[PDB]
Amino acid sequence: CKQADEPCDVFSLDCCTGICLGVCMW
Repeated sequence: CKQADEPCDVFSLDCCTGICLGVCMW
C-alpha cells in the first residue's frame, strides 16, 4: 500500500487505509 502522503493509483491499491486522491488522504 502507501503511507499517508504517498502517490498511488486511485483505482485499486494505494494507501494502506483508503484511496489515492493524489496521495493517501488518511
